[PDB]
Amino acid sequence: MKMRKFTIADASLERSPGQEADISVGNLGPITIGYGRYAPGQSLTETMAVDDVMIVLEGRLSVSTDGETVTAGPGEIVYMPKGETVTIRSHEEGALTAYVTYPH
Amino acid sequence: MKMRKFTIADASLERSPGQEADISVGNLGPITIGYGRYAPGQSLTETMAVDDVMIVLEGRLSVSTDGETVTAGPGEIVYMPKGETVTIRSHEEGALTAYVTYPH
Repeated sequence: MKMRKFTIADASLERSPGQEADISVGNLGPITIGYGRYAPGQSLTETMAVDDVMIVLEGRLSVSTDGETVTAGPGEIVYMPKGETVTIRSHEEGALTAYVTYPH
Repeated sequence: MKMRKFTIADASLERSPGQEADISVGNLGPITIGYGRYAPGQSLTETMAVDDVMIVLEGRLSVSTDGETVTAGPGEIVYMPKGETVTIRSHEEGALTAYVTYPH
């Protein structure tokens, strides 16, 4: 309804130490905006609950599904569709991301 | 349906010299992914045809609607809803963006 600005500070990531955070900052549905943070050398595998358009801001991720792996560095986007099982691996400098999720 | 990666190179921006490009790189609807490029010191005003979630990658934009202005630098997101009239102003180093649009 109204213009809105978001920044990574809205994710208060210092409150959630650990190997990985993905925290929503807005619901625009719901179409949700968030930011993520991956510690160096972290791998996890998840079946996507929702369609996710992720952009790497800093560092680097590899994303794998089926028989196919891509790597995403700063400015690069990976679309991860609902129901696909993906492995996300952060590299030696970790990663920061932004993302948008949406429903069917 | 399948995982996909996009990068700013997919927008072939060298083909579109000028003061501003916003070029789609994928349709995921349609939910569309794109990248933008603004020359230094460029202002334009548009009524949004679609809801647009924009992230600044490099440089800086100011975005104004109604009585309110925000500025977005690298990593910062501006949501611009359908039907709102927005003025986008790029600063002295121009700007690069990524964005996602979607319909009602």
